[PDB]
Amino acid sequence: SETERTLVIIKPDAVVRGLIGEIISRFEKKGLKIVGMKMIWIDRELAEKHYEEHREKPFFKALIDYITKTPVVVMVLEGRYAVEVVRKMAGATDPKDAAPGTIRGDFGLEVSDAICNVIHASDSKESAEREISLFFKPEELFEYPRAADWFYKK
Amino acid sequence: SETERTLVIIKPDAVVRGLIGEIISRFEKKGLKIVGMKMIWIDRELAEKHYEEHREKPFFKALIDYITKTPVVVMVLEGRYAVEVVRKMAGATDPKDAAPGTIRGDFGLEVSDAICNVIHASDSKESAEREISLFFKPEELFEYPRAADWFYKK
Amino acid sequence: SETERTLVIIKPDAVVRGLIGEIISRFEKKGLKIVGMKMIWIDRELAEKHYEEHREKPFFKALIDYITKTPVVVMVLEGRYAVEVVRKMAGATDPKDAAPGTIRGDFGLEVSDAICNVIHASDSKESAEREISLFFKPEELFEYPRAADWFYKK
Amino acid sequence: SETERTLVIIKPDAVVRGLIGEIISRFEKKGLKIVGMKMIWIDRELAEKHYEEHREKPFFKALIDYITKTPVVVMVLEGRYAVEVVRKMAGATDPKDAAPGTIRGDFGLEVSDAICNVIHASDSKESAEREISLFFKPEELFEYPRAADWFYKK
Amino acid sequence: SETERTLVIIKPDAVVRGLIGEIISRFEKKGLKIVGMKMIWIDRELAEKHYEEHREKPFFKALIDYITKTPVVVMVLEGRYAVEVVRKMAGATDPKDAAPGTIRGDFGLEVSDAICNVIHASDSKESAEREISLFFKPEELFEYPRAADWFYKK
Amino acid sequence: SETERTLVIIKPDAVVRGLIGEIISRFEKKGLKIVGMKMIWIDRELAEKHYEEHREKPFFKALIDYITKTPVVVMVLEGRYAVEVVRKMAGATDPKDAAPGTIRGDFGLEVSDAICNVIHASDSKESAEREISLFFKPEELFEYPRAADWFYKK
Ligand SMILES: Nc1ncnc2c1ncn2[C@@H]1O[C@H](COP(=O)(O)O)[C@@H](O)[C@H]1O
Ligand SMILES: Nc1ncnc2c1ncn2[C@@H]1O[C@H](COP(=O)(O)O)[C@@H](O)[C@H]1O
Ligand SMILES: Nc1ncnc2c1ncn2[C@@H]1O[C@H](COP(=O)(O)O)[C@@H](O)[C@H]1O
Ligand SMILES: Nc1ncnc2c1ncn2[C@@H]1O[C@H](COP(=O)(O)O)[C@@H](O)[C@H]1O
Ligand SMILES: Nc1ncnc2c1ncn2[C@@H]1O[C@H](COP(=O)(O)O)[C@@H](O)[C@H]1O
Ligand SMILES: Nc1ncnc2c1ncn2[C@@H]1O[C@H](COP(=O)(O)O)[C@@H](O)[C@H]1O
Ligand SMILES: [Cl-]
Ligand SMILES: [Cl-]
Ligand SMILES: [Cl-]
Ligand SMILES: [Cl-]
Ligand SMILES: [Cl-]
Ligand SMILES: [Cl-]
Repeated sequence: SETERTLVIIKPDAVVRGLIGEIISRFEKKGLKIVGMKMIWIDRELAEKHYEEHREKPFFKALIDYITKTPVVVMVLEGRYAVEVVRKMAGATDPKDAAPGTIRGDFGLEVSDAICNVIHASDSKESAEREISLFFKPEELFEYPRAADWFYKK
Repeated sequence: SETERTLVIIKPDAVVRGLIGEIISRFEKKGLKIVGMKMIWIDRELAEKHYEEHREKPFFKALIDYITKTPVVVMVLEGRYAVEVVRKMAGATDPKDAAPGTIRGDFGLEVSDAICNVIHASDSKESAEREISLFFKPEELFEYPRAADWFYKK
Repeated sequence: SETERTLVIIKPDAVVRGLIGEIISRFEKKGLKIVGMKMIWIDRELAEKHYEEHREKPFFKALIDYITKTPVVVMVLEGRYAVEVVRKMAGATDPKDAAPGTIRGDFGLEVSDAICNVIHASDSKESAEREISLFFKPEELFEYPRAADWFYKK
Repeated sequence: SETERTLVIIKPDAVVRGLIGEIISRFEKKGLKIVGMKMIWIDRELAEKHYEEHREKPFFKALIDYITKTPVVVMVLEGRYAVEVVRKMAGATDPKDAAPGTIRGDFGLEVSDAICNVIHASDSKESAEREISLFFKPEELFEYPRAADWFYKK
Repeated sequence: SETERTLVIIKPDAVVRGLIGEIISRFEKKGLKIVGMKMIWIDRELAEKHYEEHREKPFFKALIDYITKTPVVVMVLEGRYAVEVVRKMAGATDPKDAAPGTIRGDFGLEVSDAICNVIHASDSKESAEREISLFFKPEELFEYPRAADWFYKK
Repeated sequence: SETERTLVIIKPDAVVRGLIGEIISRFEKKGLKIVGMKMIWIDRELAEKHYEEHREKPFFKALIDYITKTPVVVMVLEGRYAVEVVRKMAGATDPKDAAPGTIRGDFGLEVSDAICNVIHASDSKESAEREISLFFKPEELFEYPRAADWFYKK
């Protein structure tokens, strides 16, 4: 199947700036389905598991400080090629390089000790599966119809 | 303190229509703070507890069918006189009577066996406290700063 | 049935100002269905038939000049109590008196010899039936499903 | 002259999802002029004439089923280099590959047996002339001033 | 003439929250013309002159502290019955009482020692003339055409 | 420091079309800070100083006629790598070539004797310093906190 699930984290900078709704709307308007979502305040150990691949990189600690600064909204988006699509929608890692039209391109720019970039998006299907399991239990993910689902029945 | 918390449920009709983000944005833009939020699928037992006061009213069964139709997003909003303010933003119970500019006035109209009206908003501080405790555990509610909080320091 | 059809004319001032899309979106977002629509350039004869009830009123000539100034978009909206709902969304006849949130309240203000007010909305089911028949042939009106129609199945 | 006319079809997926207004607004905001527009329900024979160049391609029938699934809105846009400009605004054929900011990039993703992609846009001046004639009679196209036309007088 | 000019001050809370553009857009969309505008940082002397009528009221000191907290944007709007129209668009003095759809109703809520309410709007033609002369020199106010001005030629 | 200041001119075509607010909002939403702004009607000599680098180019006079056609809004934006960022946000010089998502890509297209392109953005730090000094005195530029500034403290 082409339908995939990916993890998105609306980071502290977006939450603090009141951009939760605007970000979610971009995904809904694209046709992506929110199958799981919740506001949580990530603890350092959970944050380090999420970013375990960067544990030896210079920006690691600053990244942990940043992602755990305030509560965030973690959500699982489902849809055709969702992983690559959401990555495209997010834009370049550093918002200053992100193209206008992308989430980081339109909303991000300023940085702290960390490169604040509005949201996190799984980089691959493998990472998505791992990340989703880190933040969500199966009972927190749902299968339900969005309004236009019937239109695409093959 | 004038600051209070109220419960909002983004109902199945809003979730199915992809209006989660637009609704959240209206609250964020107003200055209200999201201190708790999660997508859940309410079962009949939980639904009947939430609407226990209407247990004997005619529209009860249809109301339970409606609120449990698909997952919903339950969220807690915090702010100055949040309870009455959110009710004002919501608009008339039946969307056809809701004024343009309100959530129900701009997004609602069509009904099923139930009067589908986009969101639920606690009708009082007493109801808010009861409803918040019904859907959220204390650890799921947070105290953190929104960008402009410092501006209002009294 | 509570479902009805009403006629809306996006007037010359709205067409010239590039507000066709924004007006249509307000109706779509409300849940109303566009069952007919076309851009036409009304001539004096057709205009006088549409406004036949004002044939003797003072503002008649200026009203005809206004509605025939440039092409307009005539459209038929279908929905629960569509006639009164659309009138409510339109706002006060003179835009200066229209409430913020309404179409006239948000988009209208300036006037010519005529009280330019962005759109026309049938004032009753009787007027709607007459107006729809004046601008549309039966084959130009359609019955089809909007995405969320299934949700409201009674 | 650099002024051209191109044909746009707001496809069934966009109509069903209630995106007619949002799409039209993008063209109006760009400065393009709507010189013709109407909601019609395309018949199979007309659809096959429109897509005659793909009659021998594997996806042909699915394309006909898709474009005739529900009514659509056909419109003619006029403006400087309108053909190439509207094509750029539409984005990649498959919405998953379309850049954020484009119509397909922001609104499309899910597919049926056909690659549902929100709108159709003439691919060349030659195709535009042919397509416009297929859906519109000369009496349905208009020459009138948009608000800012005077500003660009050379 | 029904045309008049009124003074609007986009207050510190709106500037700090990044709402300058959204506020200006509401006036532009209504059809009002910006004939003067500038970002300035009001000192106590200028602030007290502007609010001279409240010199003896209880909230005076806090009001001066508020309006001089950060730079503001002062602007002059011109249009049909602009004074009362802008007051209508602004909404109730205390944002919690302001109706959804109005500027204060959609953007304001939280308060400091002062009733932060997003913008200031002249309360009468007499006040407008005084306020405009206080903040602007004649050479900073312009007479020019907005795109659709020609449409309203009487 | 990475923080820079750049000059933006909302050109006559944007002012006439009522796009001042929408343009400003894009900068505010990106996180850029407006440290100076005012509506002025540029005189030919000032315009020629601003565009002194093009004095010998064929389109020079038409450019002067265009930039001095009606009042404009000049503003100084401050932020991380502001010069290159604002240039990216503006898009290609000729709006027809500008990517959807950029200011010129979304709002520009039509041209007069001059290539009307909505806004001007300094092309380099050197040009920015020179251009800012041409339109602003030091007393017209301010240092103040935007809501989220504290979040990025390093
Ligand atoms: N230099 C950096 N500073 C702060 N965070 C970073 C930096 N580089 C990468 N990150 C974080 O790691 C994520 C993935 O980066 P990458 O795997 O290189 O695409 C980025 O989206 C940020 O969340
Ligand atoms: N008359 C009614 N008919 C159907 N549903 C209703 C009615 N009144 C209230 N409800 C439902 O119960 C909710 C709360 O009503 P209330 O107790 O008046 O605040 C409404 O938002 C609807 O979801
Ligand atoms: N007093 C008036 N002055 C000028 N035009 C009017 C007036 N009343 C109504 N109209 C025009 O006639 C339309 C329908 O009016 P009504 O019959 O009151 O629904 C209004 O939307 C205007 O286009
Ligand atoms: N694989 C496909 N499935 C469904 N429709 C397609 C497909 N390929 C092309 N189309 C349709 O044909 C149009 C033109 O495609 P093309 O000429 O290759 O740019 C597309 O915009 C669709 O409307
Ligand atoms: N009761 C009040 N408490 C605090 N501030 C007020 C009050 N009334 C008015 N103000 C401030 O003075 C401004 C003008 O008030 P007004 O004279 O009623 O038009 C209001 O917009 C507030 O900025
Ligand atoms: N052909 C042209 N016609 C009108 N204005 C132009 C033209 N070329 C350049 N300009 C103006 O000069 C600015 C800078 O152009 P450039 O330095 O080539 O990037 C453009 O953004 C316009 O403001
Ligand atoms: Cl990018
Ligand atoms: Cl209401
Ligand atoms: Cl009204
Ligand atoms: Cl693309
Ligand atoms: Cl109000
Ligand atoms: Cl570009």
